[PDB]
Amino acid sequence: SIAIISLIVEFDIKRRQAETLSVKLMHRTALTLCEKIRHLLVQKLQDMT
RNA sequence: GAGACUUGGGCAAUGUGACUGCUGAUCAGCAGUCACAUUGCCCAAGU
Repeated sequence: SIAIISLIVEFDIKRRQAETLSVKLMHRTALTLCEKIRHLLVQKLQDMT
């Protein structure tokens, strides 16, 4: 969970500094899937929590 | 001697007025110097 949180900011900064529209979109998809992975992880953590 | 009057040498201040000089800080413009950040490229290694 902590590593995926770090990946959130890494993808955020790479998307912010990216220029090509294709690269922008690819970074956005990577960040979205990073959020989904985080959500599955934390939802599994919290139902047990 | 008593004195009045004037220029002096001044001693004082109560005013009041104006002049001159300097320091410091702030801002703006310009010039230059320190470090730091970002996107790259390439190389050196070790397993």
